[PDB]
Amino acid sequence: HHWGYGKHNGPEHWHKDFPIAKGERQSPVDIDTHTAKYDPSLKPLSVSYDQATSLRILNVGHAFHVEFDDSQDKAVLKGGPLDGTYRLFQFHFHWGSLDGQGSEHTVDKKKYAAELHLAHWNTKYGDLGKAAQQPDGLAVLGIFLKVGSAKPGLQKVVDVLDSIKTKGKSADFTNFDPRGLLPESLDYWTYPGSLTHPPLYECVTWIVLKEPISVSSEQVLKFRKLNFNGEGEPEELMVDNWRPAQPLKNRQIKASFK
Ligand SMILES: NS(=O)(=O)c1c(F)c(F)c(S(=O)(=O)CCO)c(NCc2ccccc2)c1F
Ligand SMILES: NS(=O)(=O)c1c(F)c(F)c(S(=O)(=O)CCO)c(NCc2ccccc2)c1F
Ligand SMILES: [Zn+2]
Repeated sequence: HHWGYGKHNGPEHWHKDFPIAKGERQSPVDIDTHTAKYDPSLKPLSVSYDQATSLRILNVGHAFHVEFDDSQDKAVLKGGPLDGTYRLFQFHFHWGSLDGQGSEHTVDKKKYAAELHLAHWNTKYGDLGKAAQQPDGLAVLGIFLKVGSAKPGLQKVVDVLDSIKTKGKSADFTNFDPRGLLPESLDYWTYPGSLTHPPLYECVTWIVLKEPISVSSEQVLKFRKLNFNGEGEPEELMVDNWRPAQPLKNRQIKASFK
C-alpha cells in the first residue's frame, strides 16, 4: 500500500509515511504573479545543455524518467538564484487526464496541461544522493506545457513511450537533446521548495519559466496511454500524476523579469 495519486494513497495520504508533507517549504505552489517581486539582483539563468548525454527512459510507475550521464560535468544549470553548478541528470513530466489540468505549479490559479521538470544536483555535494539531503542540493527547472501546436523536440519522447508502457520497463534513449524542450525566453520565477512527491525532501531551488511550450493534443494524449501498473497487473492509466499547490507559508516568490 505504497503512495500514489489515487483516492486511497494520493497527496492527502502522503503525510502519514512522509510527515514533511506538511513542512515549511513544500512544493508545488501557486505563483501569484502580482505578488512575486522582480528581483534585480537575480541573474540571467545559464542553461548549458550542449554536451548533454541522454542514456535511458524508464517507467518509474508514477511517471517516466529520461536519465542522463551525470558522471562528468556536462550539462549544467547555473546562474539565477543559484550559487555554484548544478548537473542535469534527469527530466520527467506531470500531466492530466484532461487538457485543463496536469501542471503542479499554477500561475494565478491557472493550470496547464502538463509540466516538465529538468532535475539537476549541486556538484558541490559530489553525488545525487548526498545532494538530496541538503537544502540547496537540487535545482529543478520547471516548464509549463499548453496544448496547441506540436513541439518537434518532444516527438522522440512520445514515440518511445509504447516501449515502456508499464512500470519497470526501460528503453535505450541516447542522443536526445533537451534543448528542444525549452521555450524561447528564460524569464522565471524562483522560490525554495521540495520534491513534489515522496519522499518530499526539502532540497530544491525551484526555477519555473514564465513562457510555456506548446505541445499537440496528440502528444499529450500519448502520455496518457502509459500505465501506472506493472506488466501483468490490472491496467491503470498514468494520468493526473500531479500534486496540487501547497501552502506558501513563510516564502517569497521572486521574479527575474519586469
Ligand atoms: N531517475 S532518477 O535519476 O531521478 C532517480 C530516481 F528516480 C530515483 F527514484 C532514485 S532512488 O535511488 O532514490 C529510489 C529508487 O526508486 C535515484 N537514485 C540515485 C542516487 C542515489 C544515491 C547517490 C547517487 C544517486 C535516481 F537517480
Ligand atoms: N517532481 S520533482 O522534480 O520534485 C521530483 C520528485 F518529486 C521526486 F520525488 C523525485 S525522486 O526520484 O525522489 C522520486 C521519484 O521521482 C525526483 N527525481 C529526481 C531526484 C532523484 C533523487 C533525489 C532527488 C531528486 C524529482 F525530480
Ligand atoms: Zn516533477
